Amino acid sequence: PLGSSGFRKMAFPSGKVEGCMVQVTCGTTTLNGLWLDDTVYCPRHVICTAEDMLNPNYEDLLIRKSNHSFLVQAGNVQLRVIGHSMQNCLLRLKVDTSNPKTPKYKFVRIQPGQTFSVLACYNGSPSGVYQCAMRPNHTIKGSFLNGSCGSVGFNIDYDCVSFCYMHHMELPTGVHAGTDLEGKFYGPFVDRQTAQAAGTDTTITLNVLAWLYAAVINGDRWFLNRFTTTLNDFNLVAMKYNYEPLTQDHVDILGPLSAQTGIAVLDMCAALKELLQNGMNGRTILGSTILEDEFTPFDVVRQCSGVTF
Amino acid sequence: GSSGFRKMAFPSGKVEGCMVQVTCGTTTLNGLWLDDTVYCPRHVICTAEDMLNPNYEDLLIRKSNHSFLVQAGNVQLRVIGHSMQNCLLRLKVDTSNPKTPKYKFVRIQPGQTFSVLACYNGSPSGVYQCAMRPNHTIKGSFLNGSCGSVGFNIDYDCVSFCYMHHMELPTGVHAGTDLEGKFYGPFVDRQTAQAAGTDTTITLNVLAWLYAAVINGDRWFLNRFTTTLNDFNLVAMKYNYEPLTQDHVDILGPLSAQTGIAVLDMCAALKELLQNGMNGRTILGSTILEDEFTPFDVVRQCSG
Ligand SMILES: */C(=C\C(=O)OCC)[C@H](C[C@@H]1CCNC1=O)NC(=O)[C@H](CC(C)C)NC(=O)[C@@H](NC(=O)[C@H](C)NC(=O)c1cc(C)on1)C(C)C
Ligand SMILES: */C(=C\C(=O)OCC)[C@H](C[C@@H]1CCNC1=O)NC(=O)[C@H](CC(C)C)NC(=O)[C@@H](NC(=O)[C@H](C)NC(=O)c1cc(C)on1)C(C)C
Repeated sequence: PLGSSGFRKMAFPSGKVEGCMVQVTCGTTTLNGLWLDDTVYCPRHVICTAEDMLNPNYEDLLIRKSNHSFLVQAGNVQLRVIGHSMQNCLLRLKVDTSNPKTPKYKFVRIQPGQTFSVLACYNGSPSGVYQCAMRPNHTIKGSFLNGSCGSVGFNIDYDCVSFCYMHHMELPTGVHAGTDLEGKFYGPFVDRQTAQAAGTDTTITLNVLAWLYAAVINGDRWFLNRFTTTLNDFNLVAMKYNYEPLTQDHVDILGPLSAQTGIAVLDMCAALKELLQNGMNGRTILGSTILEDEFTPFDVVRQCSGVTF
Repeated sequence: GSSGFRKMAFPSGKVEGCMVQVTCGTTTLNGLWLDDTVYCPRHVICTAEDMLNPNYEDLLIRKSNHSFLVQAGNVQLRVIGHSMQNCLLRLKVDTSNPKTPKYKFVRIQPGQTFSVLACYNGSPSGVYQCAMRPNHTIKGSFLNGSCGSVGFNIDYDCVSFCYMHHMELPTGVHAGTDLEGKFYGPFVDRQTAQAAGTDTTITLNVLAWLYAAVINGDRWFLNRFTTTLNDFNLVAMKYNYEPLTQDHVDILGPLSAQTGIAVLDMCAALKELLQNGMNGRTILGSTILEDEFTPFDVVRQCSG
């Protein structure tokens, strides 16, 4: 139906979020802010200077700031800050103007394995959009340059924009860490430039299974077989390839796709099982040579059914 | 430090504000509303009996302005004029689109990349980045109901529209036109057996991608060898790779200067990768050589 091409890593239309991006400057430190109604949300380290990043005392640094300390700009117009407060690792700046482009929205905390669209921004101006998955080790493999902090991650659930991520930093392994819109970090990371490392990461088995279902839905079904497996037996095999242990909850999440295809989850696991033990023998799935793990069951239904927003 | 590397598309907001629904007879597809004009695939005027050998000249003359129903959300836009330009229809409406961004129509070259905003019934579904294949086809992800969807690039505040979706080839790839209605490739808008020319891997892009990996801190695939442009091509063509020209190398100049790796030396590395494979290793997380990133996309994502 979609073509013989292969699954495209599609991001949600970003228009509604672009309408919320602004630039926030505190002294010489400039980054991005999220403007919703009369509040601008941004990383608290915006109040930090060059040497204030090793181990900043945010509480004491903020005390020395007044509403006039923050320069907020939407396009070429200044947005007057009339109040400020810190919430975990975010700053909440009250402005005298409610964003006319505020979309229906909500803040949600994403869970490991789930995906979202990232709108990379610089100087309050959206530069690009791509799909990311919250890795099992609580980091995301994004693409960010200096000045990108404040950029946000989101999903669109029907007619509502669900914000789930705000960018704060990069780890030595070249991966990224951030918080939800309540300023709470995903993972054990802290917003300071100290020695911090992401734990060992694993392949999101739930997503790989969802991707195989997408392949079947698209007509790529050569890898399917006549057998089934137990969760226990599948996990013994999968964990050799550093795959996340599959749980009964993951099985259930795959329910809609299992129904659409009539293929029981454990039956698909048996297929995945053989793929890991015998490889693809040169063949491809959805035009791919490897097993994609950044497409959730929801992303599959979204792309295969043509859901609009 | 490393920036990371993703196949990112341009933000789609400026294009989302231009999408509308266009209906004629019982066929509904997407249209692009700019100022007081709506652009859409001319096959919207076809009936199930006109799919094989349609004469659009003859089909269109039998239409009037009221034969077209244009809708922006739940509001009807009155068509006050219509005309065909190559494979597109240009419908003049009685009201201007206030969301029209600064824009221009460009016909891109094979190998260049662009963002696609997949739409259905005039509503946005998703956005993704892709490359115009050397054979002019697009390896996209489209379901029926998606014609009228457009491809584009954004430079600052200006949207350069370069593609509008029209069809899918037997092989599963897609074909379309520029915003002047001229098809990319030897294709026509009718349901006849049509085949795309042989495709090739976009060599310039693979090289740009290797440079991306290097600026990002990965250098495992490099070697102490070098090669001539001619010797590289003799090997590359064996793997169905586009021949590399002196123009392509000059284009890689900036990336070459920034990394300290001579273009011909990078070609020597690519030469080794093609002949010996990746031995189970990965580059920028990929196990295959990626060709959907132009040299411009790399400098843009890796260095503003
Ligand atoms: C956003 C800041 C911004 O936009 O500021 C505008 C003035 C960045 C994003 C960063 C840019 C490069 N890619 C990105 O994603 N954040 C940022 O710079 C943070 C700010 C602090 C206050 C949280 N700093 C970092 O991300 C920093 N990371 C670290 O220091 C990290 C915790 N540790 C190590 O790198 C480390 C190495 C070793 C051997 O031990 N620890 C990087 C270096 C900038
Ligand atoms: C978009 C139109 C739309 O949205 O209409 C809604 C009412 C489609 C997009 C298409 C659907 C599936 N994937 C897609 O990308 N276009 C469209 O239907 C065209 C319309 C014609 C009038 C240009 N038709 C096709 O794309 C059609 N392709 C072909 O017929 C192809 C050129 N030839 C063959 O496939 C073939 C011919 C022979 C003898 O053997 N094979 C597809 C198949 C619908």
